[PDB]
Amino acid sequence: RHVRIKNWGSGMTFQDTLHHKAKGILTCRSKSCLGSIMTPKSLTRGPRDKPTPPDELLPQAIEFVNQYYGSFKEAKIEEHLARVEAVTKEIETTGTYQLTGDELIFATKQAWRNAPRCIGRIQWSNLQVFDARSCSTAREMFEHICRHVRYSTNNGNIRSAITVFPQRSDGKHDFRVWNAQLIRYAGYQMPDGSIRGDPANVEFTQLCIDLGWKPKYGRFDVVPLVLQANGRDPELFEIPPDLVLEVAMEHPKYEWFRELELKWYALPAVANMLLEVGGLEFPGCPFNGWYMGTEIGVRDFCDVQRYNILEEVGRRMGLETHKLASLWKDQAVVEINIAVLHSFQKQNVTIMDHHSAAESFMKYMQNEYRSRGGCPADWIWLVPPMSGSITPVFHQEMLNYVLSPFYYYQVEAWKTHVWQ
Amino acid sequence: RHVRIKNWGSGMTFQDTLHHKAKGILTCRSKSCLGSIMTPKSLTRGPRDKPTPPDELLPQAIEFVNQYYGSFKEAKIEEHLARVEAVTKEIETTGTYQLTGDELIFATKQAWRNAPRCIGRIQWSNLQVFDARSCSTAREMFEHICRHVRYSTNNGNIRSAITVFPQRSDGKHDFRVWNAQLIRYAGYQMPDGSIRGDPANVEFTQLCIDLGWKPKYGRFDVVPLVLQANGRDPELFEIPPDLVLEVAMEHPKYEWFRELELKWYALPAVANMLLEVGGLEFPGCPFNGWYMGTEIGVRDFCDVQRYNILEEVGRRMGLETHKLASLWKDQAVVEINIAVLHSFQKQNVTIMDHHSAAESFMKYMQNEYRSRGGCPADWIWLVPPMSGSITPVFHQEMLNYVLSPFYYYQVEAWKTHVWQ
Ligand code: HEM
Ligand code: HEM
Ligand SMILES: C[C@H](O)[C@H](O)[C@H]1CNc2nc(N)[nH]c(=O)c2N1
Ligand SMILES: C[C@H](O)[C@H](O)[C@H]1CNc2nc(N)[nH]c(=O)c2N1
Ligand SMILES: NC(=[NH2+])NCCC[C@H](N)C(=O)O
Ligand SMILES: NC(=[NH2+])NCCC[C@H](N)C(=O)O
Ligand SMILES: [Zn+2]
Repeated sequence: RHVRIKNWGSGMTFQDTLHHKAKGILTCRSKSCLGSIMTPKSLTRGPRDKPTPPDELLPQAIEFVNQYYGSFKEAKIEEHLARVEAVTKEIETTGTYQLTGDELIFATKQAWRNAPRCIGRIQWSNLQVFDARSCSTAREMFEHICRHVRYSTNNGNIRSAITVFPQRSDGKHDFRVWNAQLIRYAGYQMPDGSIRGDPANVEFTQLCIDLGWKPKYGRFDVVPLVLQANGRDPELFEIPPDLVLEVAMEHPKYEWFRELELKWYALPAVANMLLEVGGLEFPGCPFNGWYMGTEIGVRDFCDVQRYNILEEVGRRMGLETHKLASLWKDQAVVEINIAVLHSFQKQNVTIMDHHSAAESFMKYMQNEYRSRGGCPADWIWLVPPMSGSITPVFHQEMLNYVLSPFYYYQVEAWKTHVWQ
Repeated sequence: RHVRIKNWGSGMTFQDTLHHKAKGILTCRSKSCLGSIMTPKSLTRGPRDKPTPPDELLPQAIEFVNQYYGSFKEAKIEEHLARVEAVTKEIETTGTYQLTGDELIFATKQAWRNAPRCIGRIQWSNLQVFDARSCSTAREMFEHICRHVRYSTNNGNIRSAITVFPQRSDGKHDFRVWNAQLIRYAGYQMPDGSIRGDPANVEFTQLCIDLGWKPKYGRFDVVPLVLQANGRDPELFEIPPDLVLEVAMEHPKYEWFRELELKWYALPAVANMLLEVGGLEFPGCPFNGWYMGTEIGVRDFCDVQRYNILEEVGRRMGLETHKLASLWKDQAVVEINIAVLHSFQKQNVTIMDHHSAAESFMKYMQNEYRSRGGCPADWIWLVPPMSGSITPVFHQEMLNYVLSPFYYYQVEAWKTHVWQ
């Protein structure tokens, strides 16, 4: 079946066939399309109370092994059979199986390549995998994480990496990081009702306070690492401030921008997602890349539910903040995003503008169809939050579907935890 | 059954129940979502060569009548019941029916209310209907269209209106305007490969030329109205220039913008669409509203597949047109959109900025849920192509579905029509 995909900007046409190997878990039906649901149950992998029944695990395990060995330009016929045989045994004798070191590396990279919402996928093959499946205590998790942070930060020359903690066995012995990101700022609900800091982390900040963390009521306070070792209650750890690289915001023209006293961290490390590989689940697998300007400038800074600094900037710029039609909102957002890119560049830290990112993704998408004839793509997430149609991804028709390996969301640990 | 959708910017939630009455025709499967396809077959409504079977039409006819009488605040028990039998009898005898003049008024306004891609639906219950089902000749159609244009243009103060041509019967006697829009610039393919004018009209203009139209090889050449009556062959008609209101483009601060010598028509009138009312189809039904700034500024002017003035303006502003990270494209887009709004305000022509548009639609969507417990919406088309996340529609989760009445696309006439 050849579902024809077309790019109305360049006339480029694609034939998607890969969508057949997809897992039919999406909620979209013939009567209604719900592609705009942010965090659907379909892309979520809930917690369990008992291991995956060997009956549904086996076919998935083999399916993965086939894909792994099939990825080789060569033909390893023997090793392939030996492994598929070895795994089948392990599942029938232990109820689960372990991935080899190389299979894990292929798994993580392939899952990235399968992330329909990631726009930096042109780098899918360039990832540093840290094996921490041997981990056993929260204290060790902290050390593994600091290793990751020290690496990926790399004195400003950010580089992608991922740390894989021991897979899910019972579902009662989960190894996971509660924090949405390794590095994130605190959010505090102030007495006057307003929120000081990042609104997105108000709830998680409370959890940190309940666990003992002392609030500092600042706008950019780095939240402590809330780590969980095999089902045990989580323990707090403070990322040494030396490892947290930040960039102070400033404009190449508006010297008053410094007055806003803004800043942001350099490392975007999502930490609460789950890696699914041939039936196995890794609830603890923090990964990172480098930032795309708009993520901070448009979203983190101008969302009403985030720092919301838009009006303050429009006023400082002396724009008509009352006449909407003045397009004051659009100028402000642009100057803010310039401040971001500028600041990261003046401080020798890796950042990527949304134009360069988009053009690189087109190159990537093309490679996908030429190689494996398919590319899972969520238009709603790939198109930048500012100047949408000015980028080629806006003009690209795309199919969104779930494959395997894959990075699923999770129900934030605390909401389902069984405290002791 | 309730499907919950939330707006992450305001926190507000809605419970959609209206999606149950949707016609299951969307191509989104459980395995893959194709909501990013521009003009899918599901939203298209092809040609016929055999009338709609009365067997098949009766349900749809009754359904509309009930929906019609259901709109009234009172109760018209008597007239309702009478109309139901009158229609049943009429379809039984003739094999089709004729909606009353007032029903046509309701249908057009309702189909607008049911257009999931229109962001200006807040104006739904405000439309001027021109009943032209009595029409019989191409010449007549032209006379009707000229009425619509004069009425809607209203010397600057734009007004919404729709002109309904005779309903399809055999499917061999269609009455329709082949033009994508009433007023639209031509596009020529110059001898050096390049394109002069609007690229999106190359094929259409070529047709006009084939039909004896003299290419004026200019940039903003208003292409002739290609009308079709009773399924005959189309006849050319040049819309009287005095009726075509244009707006000269100029910036409030950039004196040199005038030198760009740009302009655009004030009347956005989609002609090539099909209105479906209770099983009946009208291949001819031009409609219009007023422009939203971004349609001209972001799309028509900046698209690579359109006028593509982006680089010219950038160089004109003296921006680093070679360093993407300078965000010159974004600054250029903003000023171009500021020029569009300014030009219209100056010439006293009606236009709406995407910010006022989105905030008005936010109110419309809330009312729809209060009213019918639903509001079909295509996120991908509703979020402005500029500063997406700065508008509330960006943060609004939504369901997209086909109701009735509705405005469907069609297969471009020349692409199917059999020439006499
Ligand atoms: C090379 C740098 C990278 C860039 C520039 C990039 C950029 C992006 C962007 C712009 C998003 C949207 C996030 C949001 O709007 O909240 C995204 C999402 C995502 N990316 Fe990447 N990415 C990079 C690296 C990675 C890596 C290394 C992985 C995984 C191994 C990855 C996995 C994903 C996933 C799964 C999402 C979805 C996050 C969510 O749903 O909240 N990305 N990426
Ligand atoms: C009050 C003024 C109106 C505004 C501000 C408005 C605005 C819009 C916008 C921005 C679009 C997208 C245009 C594009 O990207 O091609 C649109 C689409 C649409 N509007 Fe409205 N609209 C208005 C009136 C109308 C009227 C009067 C009708 C019908 C009677 C209507 C029916 C639709 C439909 C069917 C679409 C889809 C067009 C397509 O798919 O090509 N709109 N409208
Ligand atoms: C409602 C809608 O799904 C939601 O606002 C989405 C839109 N697109 C997005 N795209 C990205 N990259 N990130 C987001 O958080 C969102 N939010
Ligand atoms: C590929 C994608 O569907 C296409 O570029 C869409 C995106 N959103 C749009 N939205 C509007 N209003 N109009 C368009 O023409 C488009 N183009
Ligand atoms: N490029 C990335 N790795 N992005 C990961 C998500 C970062 C998130 N959007 C933030 O603003 O903090
Ligand atoms: N506001 C409207 N009625 N828009 C209808 C579509 C007009 C089309 N987007 C154009 O730029 O020509
Ligand atoms: Zn869908």
